[PDB]
Amino acid sequence: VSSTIPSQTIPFLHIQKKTKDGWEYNKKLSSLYLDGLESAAINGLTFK
Amino acid sequence: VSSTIPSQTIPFLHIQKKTKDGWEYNKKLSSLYLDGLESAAINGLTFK
Repeated sequence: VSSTIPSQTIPFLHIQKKTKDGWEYNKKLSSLYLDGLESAAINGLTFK
Repeated sequence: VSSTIPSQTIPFLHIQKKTKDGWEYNKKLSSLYLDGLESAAINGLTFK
């Protein structure tokens, strides 16, 4: 679903990174989080 | 002294404005504050 994130739009759920200006949306971390969410939705998420 | 603020450099003392991204340096408000400080240094500042 990260590839399906549209260009220039910030997803509704997103991981922010810290920079000199402050916290800002990070495409890479948001990609990782959204892919994890997709895997949790399809295969499930384990907490053993 | 505001005119003597160098271009593209943020003064050591400066007023920030609020924007969608957060608090950021504002040339206009920093100009006003620095001019007030210059006047306080030269002529003095009153609190009557």
